[PDB]
Amino acid sequence: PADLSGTWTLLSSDNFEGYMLALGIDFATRKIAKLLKPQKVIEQNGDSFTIHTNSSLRNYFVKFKVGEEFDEDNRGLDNRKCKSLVIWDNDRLTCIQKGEKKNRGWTHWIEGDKLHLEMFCEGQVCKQTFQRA
Repeated sequence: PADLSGTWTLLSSDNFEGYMLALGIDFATRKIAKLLKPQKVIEQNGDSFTIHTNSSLRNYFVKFKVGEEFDEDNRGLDNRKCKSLVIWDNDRLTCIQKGEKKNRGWTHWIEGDKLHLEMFCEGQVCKQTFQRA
C-alpha cells in the first residue's frame, strides 16, 4: 500500500478527450470538461478511502473501502451504473468497474510527491498527474 492522501491539483492531462468519448459524453460537456483543472482530495484511513473530485462543471465524490464491491451510479457522469472494486496492485490503487463499458476503471499511485492517475475505458487511457497543493 501507499499513502495517497492530500489535496491535489491537476498538473498534466493526456487523452482525456479519448477517455470521455469512450464513455459517450456529449460534445458540449467534453468541450467544457477538457478546459478544467479539477482538484482531487484523497482522505485515506487504512484501506478506507473517500475521494473528492472538485471542478467548475461538476463536483464528484466516491467513498469506498479497499476490497469492497460497491455500485457506482454515474448519473452525474455518463449516467451508466457500475459495480466497482478497488484493490492494491502492489502500491498502485486500482479500481475495476464492471458494467456496460468494457475494461473501464482507474489507477492511482504516487512517486515522490506527485500523484498519478490513469483512467481507462475500452481502449482509451487518460493519463493525469497532480501536484500536492
